[PDB]
Amino acid sequence: FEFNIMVVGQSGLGKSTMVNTLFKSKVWKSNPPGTPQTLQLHSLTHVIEEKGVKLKLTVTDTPGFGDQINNDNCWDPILGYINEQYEQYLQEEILITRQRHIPDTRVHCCVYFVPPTGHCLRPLDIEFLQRLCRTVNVVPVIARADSLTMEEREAFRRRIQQNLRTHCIDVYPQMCFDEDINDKILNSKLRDRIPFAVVGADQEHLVNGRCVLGRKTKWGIIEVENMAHCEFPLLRDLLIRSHLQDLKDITHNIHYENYRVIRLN
Ligand SMILES: Nc1nc2c(ncn2[C@@H]2O[C@H](COP(=O)(O)OP(=O)(O)NP(=O)(O)O)[C@@H](O)[C@H]2O)c(=O)[nH]1
Ligand SMILES: [Mg+2]
Repeated sequence: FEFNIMVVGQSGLGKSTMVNTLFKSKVWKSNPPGTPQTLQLHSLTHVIEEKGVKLKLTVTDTPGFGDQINNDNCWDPILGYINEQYEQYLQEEILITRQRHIPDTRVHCCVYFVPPTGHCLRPLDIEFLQRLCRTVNVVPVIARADSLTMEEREAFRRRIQQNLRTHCIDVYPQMCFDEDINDKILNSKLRDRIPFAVVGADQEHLVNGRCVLGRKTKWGIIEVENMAHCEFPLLRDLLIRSHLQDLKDITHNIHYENYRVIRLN
């Protein structure tokens, strides 16, 4: 069961740390055993399993942008990767016809990391998000959210949500794809919290008898899978549990078909 994720965002926002956090989550039956500034695109693939649901999960890690003087076209490698997977899938459909034998490398969701400035969406992130949402599912997150208080996280989230409407950035789950009243009720709860205020952690700690992922500070451990500490469980549950199939369905029937229709002509 193939599912492909990609992390995107400014350098130094915890993207690579979040990749390891996803694979090391204590909700999987078992975790794979065993980073600095990312210099190349690289994908990790591991068969993970939650109670009943087995997954071949791929997470593509990307070099961060926004450090040079001029960041024009810093979206090309990432957009290039996304369209390459659509191209491979289309060429496989042309050649072998039956999807049973086509490995699905298409990016089913992009997790876009927003700097926890507490202000509003930066023009560079707006430009990147507008280009990304045209071709792939995008779930934005407030990165390294432990640097904001709970109240600051919420106010920043509300401003980002306003910015997304102003610049017409339709992030996942898009309201136009709510197929039912049940979908509207469930997806409105998710849209209320997006962007999730996430914290990443690749280290495990023993806290009150529990082996948990966390960031150890002078004041204690920030437990990244604890809803009282951050909203990583919301991102994790969305991607792997509740909306995995919907993300793949939109990728196949909306984004990939848009690529297939255009390129075939
Ligand atoms: N406070 C805090 N620090 C974090 C968090 N996640 C990662 N960090 C720290 O932030 C730094 C950068 O982490 P990293 O994952 O390498 O960021 P990156 O986005 O992968 N960088 P790049 O794009 O340049 O590879 C490290 O010191 C890491 O320990 C987080 O949720 N909170
Ligand atoms: Mg990195």
